[PDB]
Amino acid sequence: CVATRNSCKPPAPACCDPCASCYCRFFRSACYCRVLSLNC
Repeated sequence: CVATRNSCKPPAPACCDPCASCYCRFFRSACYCRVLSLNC
Protein backbone atom coordinates (compact mmCIF):
# COMPACT_ATOMS: atom_id res chain seq x y z
CA CYS A 1 0.00 0.00 0.00
CA VAL A 2 2.16 2.80 1.35
CA ALA A 3 5.32 3.03 3.41
CA THR A 4 5.72 6.22 5.41
CA ARG A 5 6.86 8.90 2.99
CA ASN A 6 3.66 9.99 1.27
CA SER A 7 1.56 13.05 1.99
CA CYS A 8 -2.12 12.45 2.62
CA LYS A 9 -4.99 13.27 4.95
CA PRO A 10 -7.29 11.16 7.14
CA PRO A 11 -9.33 9.33 7.46
CA ALA A 12 -8.98 7.55 4.14
CA PRO A 13 -7.36 6.31 2.28
CA ALA A 14 -5.44 5.88 5.52
CA CYS A 15 -2.03 4.26 5.74
CA CYS A 16 -2.68 0.53 5.63
CA ASP A 17 -3.04 0.42 9.40
CA PRO A 18 -5.78 2.42 11.15
CA CYS A 19 -3.04 3.66 13.45
CA ALA A 20 -1.03 5.05 10.56
CA SER A 21 -2.00 8.64 9.88
CA CYS A 22 -0.55 11.34 7.66
CA TYR A 23 1.43 13.40 10.14
CA CYS A 24 4.55 15.54 10.09
CA ARG A 25 7.57 14.74 12.22
CA PHE A 26 10.01 17.14 10.60
CA PHE A 27 10.47 20.90 10.60
CA ARG A 28 9.47 20.89 6.94
CA SER A 29 5.81 20.47 7.78
CA ALA A 30 6.14 17.33 5.68
CA CYS A 31 3.10 15.42 6.88
CA TYR A 32 2.97 11.89 5.52
CA CYS A 33 2.06 8.32 6.40
CA ARG A 34 3.17 7.69 9.97
CA VAL A 35 1.82 5.70 12.89
CA LEU A 36 4.55 6.51 15.38
CA SER A 37 3.84 3.43 17.45
CA LEU A 38 5.03 -0.17 17.56
CA ASN A 39 2.19 -1.63 19.59
CA CYS A 40 -0.38 -0.43 17.09
